[PDB]
Amino acid sequence: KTACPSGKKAREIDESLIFYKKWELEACVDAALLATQMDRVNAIPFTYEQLDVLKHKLDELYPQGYPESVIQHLGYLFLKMSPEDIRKWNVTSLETLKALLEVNKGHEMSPQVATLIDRFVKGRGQLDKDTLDTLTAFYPGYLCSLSPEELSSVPPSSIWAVRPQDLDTCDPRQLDVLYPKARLAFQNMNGSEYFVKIQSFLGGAPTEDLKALSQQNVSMDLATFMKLRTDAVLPLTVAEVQKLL
Ligand SMILES: *[C@@H]1O[C@H](CO)[C@@H](O)[C@H](O)[C@H]1NC(C)=O
Repeated sequence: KTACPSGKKAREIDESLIFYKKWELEACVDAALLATQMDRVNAIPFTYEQLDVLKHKLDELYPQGYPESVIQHLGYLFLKMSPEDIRKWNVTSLETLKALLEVNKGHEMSPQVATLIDRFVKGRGQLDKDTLDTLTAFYPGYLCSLSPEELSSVPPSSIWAVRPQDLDTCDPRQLDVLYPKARLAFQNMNGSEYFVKIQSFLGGAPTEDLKALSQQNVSMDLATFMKLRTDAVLPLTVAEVQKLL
């Protein structure tokens, strides 16, 4: 059954291929043709095994990792992707990254997705704001999942993207690294514009900065009061504490 049956030699990727058997797709469908017209696959209602064949073709064609040409239109092939394979990928455009993450909506960060992001960010060089926006959209609890030392490398610019709900899972050792960045990030912003944004990062704020906030008529919430460093609220006086209330 090596040869493709006469007449079934597919010149184009189309809906006819759903009728084909596993070996027929392995015989008839050329890999080079599939790679070019990979944008059609998500349209065609293929079966489980049929996709495995299409996936196998790409490995044969691209032993050294797929190009971004193909990656963009992977779709539900991404689900059947090996972790080592993704390490080869050189993804750059964020529109690529969105499409991949949109196949695993709702679910937890799969091994594949985890390996994709680490490779993505290495390629960029730094964790961008635009990067964070997309990551936090699909996976809110990302920043807290990063190890404290990795957060040190994170530029102050990216803190714009972070939201109050994103830091819920963060332990205080992470907030100690994020606070000075947030402080550098939200600079030149006088008044309540300072306060409203820093609310969250106060969880890792020294005592010297708490005395500064007291005298600027902030009127801090009492919910925020509770989420402060126990060690770094000892030098601060009750007089100073009263000015935050
Ligand atoms: C990624 O880029 C490196 C350096 O240009 C190259 O050696 C490698 O083959 C690329 N990986 C891909 C796109 O398969």
